[PDB]
Amino acid sequence: SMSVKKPKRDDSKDLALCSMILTEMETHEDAWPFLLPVNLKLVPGYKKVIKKPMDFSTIREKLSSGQYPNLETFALDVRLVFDNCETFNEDDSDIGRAGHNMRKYFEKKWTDTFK
Repeated sequence: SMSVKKPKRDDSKDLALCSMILTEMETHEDAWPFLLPVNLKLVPGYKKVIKKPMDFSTIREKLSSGQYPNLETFALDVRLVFDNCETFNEDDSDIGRAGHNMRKYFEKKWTDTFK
């Protein structure tokens, strides 16, 4: 509360460490459904159904330009990418399985780097 603060967690490396995680996600062999924004002209149904599209290139640009206020807003966009994928793709599809694999990969890196 006013003039009463918990001890200061060092966040000075968070930007660099989120960048490194994002690099590892970008280079995973199952990243291909997620590298670029879904083409809303060529994929029927996407625009209406997926209210907040997100992809790794968009996260990379947001990260590089100071549009994440803290590491939690960064994790929320990564998770959005996989939540969108599960909303639109059957579990038993190449893209559906890709999304589950990447979400697992992310969550481990996130826990190991920050928890």
